[PDB]
Amino acid sequence: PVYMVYVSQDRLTPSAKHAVAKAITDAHRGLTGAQHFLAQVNFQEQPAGNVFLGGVQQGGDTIFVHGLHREGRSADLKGQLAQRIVDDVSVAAEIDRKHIWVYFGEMPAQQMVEYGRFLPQPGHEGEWFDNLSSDERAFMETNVD
Amino acid sequence: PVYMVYVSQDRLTPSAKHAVAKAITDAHRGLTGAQHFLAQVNFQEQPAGNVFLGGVQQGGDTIFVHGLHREGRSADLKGQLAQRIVDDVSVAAEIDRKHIWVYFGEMPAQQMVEYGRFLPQPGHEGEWFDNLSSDERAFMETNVDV
Amino acid sequence: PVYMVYVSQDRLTPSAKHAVAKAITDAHRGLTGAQHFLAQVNFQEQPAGNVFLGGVQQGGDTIFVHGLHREGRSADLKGQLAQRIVDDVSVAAEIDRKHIWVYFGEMPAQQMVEYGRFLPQPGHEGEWFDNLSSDERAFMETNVD
Repeated sequence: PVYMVYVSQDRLTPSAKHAVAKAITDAHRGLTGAQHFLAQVNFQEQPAGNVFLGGVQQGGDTIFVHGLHREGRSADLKGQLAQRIVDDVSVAAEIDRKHIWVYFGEMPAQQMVEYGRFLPQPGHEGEWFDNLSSDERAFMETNVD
Repeated sequence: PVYMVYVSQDRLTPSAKHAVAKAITDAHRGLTGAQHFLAQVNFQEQPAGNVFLGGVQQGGDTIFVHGLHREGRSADLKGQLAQRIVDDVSVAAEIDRKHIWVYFGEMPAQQMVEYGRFLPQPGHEGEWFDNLSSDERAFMETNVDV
Repeated sequence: PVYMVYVSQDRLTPSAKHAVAKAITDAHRGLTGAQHFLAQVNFQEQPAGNVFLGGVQQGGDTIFVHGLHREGRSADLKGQLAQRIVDDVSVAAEIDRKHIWVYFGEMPAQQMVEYGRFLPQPGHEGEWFDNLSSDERAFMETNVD
């Protein structure tokens, strides 16, 4: 998965940012089973007053999570994972839940490419990880906090 | 809905952004009936020159509207709302129509969240609002323009 | 197509950005037959450290390509196109494959407007072009390289 996480400029300190990433990443790991280093969190900072709700300019507290996942998982699982993101971001970022929107879009795994390679289908990530070369495993191996 | 709006830096003043954010929101409200406040308009500004069309760098007039919706609305409707976004953003950003691109994406309501809560289908806008805690109902209230 | 390209700030020199947009656009015109001027490359630049893999802050080397297409193409063509984008962006921007992510999301053309007009079905680019006003025809023909 890639998680586009839109936030106001400077709303998240580096460590705040770190904690929101580890919050999402862990939630995805805990729920899907996918290994950490497949979970990308991409922060998109914009200056305050760029978001608008019902046509009302907003300060700097809004958080929009756009998760892009592989097709394959159930409605129930995705709502658990969306709910856990609303809750664990709320805490990691010290922002009210009322401030957090979370959308999940899905695409066939076979039109999705990470570390230069097409993803496997959900739940069969491990045999996938194993048929990668030495250098590719090493690189992804590093990306586990 | 969340309308992501990709614009070149300084192409829209604060007041330009309002008129755009109000044009999109009014189009969505009027055409869907979904209550005003549910629509977020989110500007992503980049330096001018970060947009290429067929490999040619552009100035700062290009606007891309990515619209992220619940599934359930007909194609004829989605066509209307995209055409009216194109016209109403054009007026409001003082920008020619050829410069405006508009994609709509659809996800199930069950995997979309707003104001920390899980959205309903387009056919449940008013009853959903009524199973909300009064503090949420009053917070969303403040998010309706004028 | 719109291709959203999420790069760390200043990693692509202007010259690189140009090469990276030319290559994606050449890839998409080669494999799908759509005319050049139909392909947008939208570069999104964030400060390095905004990208997290497995919850680990990254340097400025990650490239996430998010392509937005018509529905219409086969899983086979789309993996060709994705794979050609990885290899070509690699060369163009001088970045190992391991750093490149590519997601293809698709939508019905009837909710898809470029240059102020709804796009046709993939492969009907010819007659749709042969129905645009002379000014529109002239305008788009400007954006080909």
